[PDB]
Amino acid sequence: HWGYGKHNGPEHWHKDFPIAKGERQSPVDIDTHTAKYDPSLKPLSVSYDQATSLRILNNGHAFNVEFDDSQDKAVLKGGPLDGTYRLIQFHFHWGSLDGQGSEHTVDKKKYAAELHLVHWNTKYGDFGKAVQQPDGLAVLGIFLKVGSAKPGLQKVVDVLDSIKTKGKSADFTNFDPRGLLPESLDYWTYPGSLTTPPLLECVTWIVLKEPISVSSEQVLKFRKLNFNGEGEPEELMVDNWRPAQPLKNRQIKASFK
Ligand SMILES: CC1=CC(=O)NS(=O)(=O)O1
Ligand SMILES: CC1=CC(=O)NS(=O)(=O)O1
Ligand SMILES: CC1=CC(=O)NS(=O)(=O)O1
Ligand SMILES: CC1=CC(=O)NS(=O)(=O)O1
Ligand SMILES: CC1=CC(=O)NS(=O)(=O)O1
Ligand SMILES: CC1=CC(=O)NS(=O)(=O)O1
Ligand SMILES: [Zn+2]
Repeated sequence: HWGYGKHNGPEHWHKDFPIAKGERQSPVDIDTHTAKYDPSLKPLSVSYDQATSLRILNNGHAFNVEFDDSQDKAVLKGGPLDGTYRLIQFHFHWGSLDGQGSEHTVDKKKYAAELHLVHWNTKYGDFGKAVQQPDGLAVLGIFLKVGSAKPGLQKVVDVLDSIKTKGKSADFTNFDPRGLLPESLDYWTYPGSLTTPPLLECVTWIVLKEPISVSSEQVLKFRKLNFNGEGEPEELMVDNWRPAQPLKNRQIKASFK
C-alpha cells in the first residue's frame, strides 16, 4: 500500500494510480517570474467565522482536522472559483528537516511544511461526488517557514500526543482555522490534483504567496507523529510530501503584480 517510504513512495504510485503521470498533477514548482498576473482574478473570500471543527485524526499519512461540512459554515469563494466551496478538513505535509517538507515549491525553494485547507464544491452535494469533477475541490495551500511561533497552531501541536499513531482520533471542537492564515491573501492559482492517491484531477489550487511562521518547537512536534499503528514498529511521520510534478500544458496565474 502506498506511502512515503523507499519502497512505496511517490515514485511507485503510478503502478496502482496511473493518473500519477496525468496532465494536471500536483504539486508543481511555482516559477514566480513565469506566473502570469491576471488582473481579472478576484480577491479570495475566506469565510471561516462559523466554522465547526470536530475531530483530529492520524490517518497514517498525515493528520486531518475535520469540520462539519453539512452546512455552509466555513466556505471559500471568489478568487478563480465559481460558486461556493465548503471546508471539510485541513492537514499538513512536512519534512524531517527544516530545509524541506512543502509540496509546492517557489522558484525551487522547499518550505518546512505546507498546510492544505480542503474545500468541496457545494453544487456536487458531498466530497465523494466532488472529487469526480474537474472543478470539484478548491485547496488553499499555505507555506510554513520556521521562525516565530504561530499562536493559532499551538492547540493543534498540543493534542498530537493523543493521536500519535495511525487510526487514533481525538475530539477537536472549537478550533478557529482563521488562526492559521497569513496577513495577505495574495495567491497563485492553477488546475491540479490531489497530492496523495487517488491523485484525482479535481483541484483548483490556490497557493498563498505569504507563508506563515511556526516555531522550531511546533514543527518538531509534528515530527514525533508515527506512520505506524500502535504496537507496530515505530516509523516517524516525516517527509510526507510529494515532489513537484511536470507543469505540462498549464499556466500558473497570480492575483498580484
Ligand atoms: C518511510 C515510511 C513512510 C510510509 O509512508 N510508510 S512506512 O512506514 O512503510 O515507511
Ligand atoms: C533550490 C532548492 C532545492 C531543494 O531541494 N531544497 S531548497 O529548499 O534548498 O531549495
Ligand atoms: C506526536 C506526539 C507529539 C508530542 O508532543 N509528544 S509525543 O511524542 O507523545 O507524540
Ligand atoms: C483530502 C485531500 C487529499 C489530497 O491528496 N490532496 S488534498 O489537499 O486535496 O486533500
Ligand atoms: C475520503 C477520501 C477519498 C478520496 O477520494 N481521496 S482521499 O483519499 O484524499 O480521501
Ligand atoms: C512534549 C514536551 C513537554 C513539555 O512539558 N514542554 S515542551 O513543550 O518543551 O515539550
Ligand atoms: Zn495535502
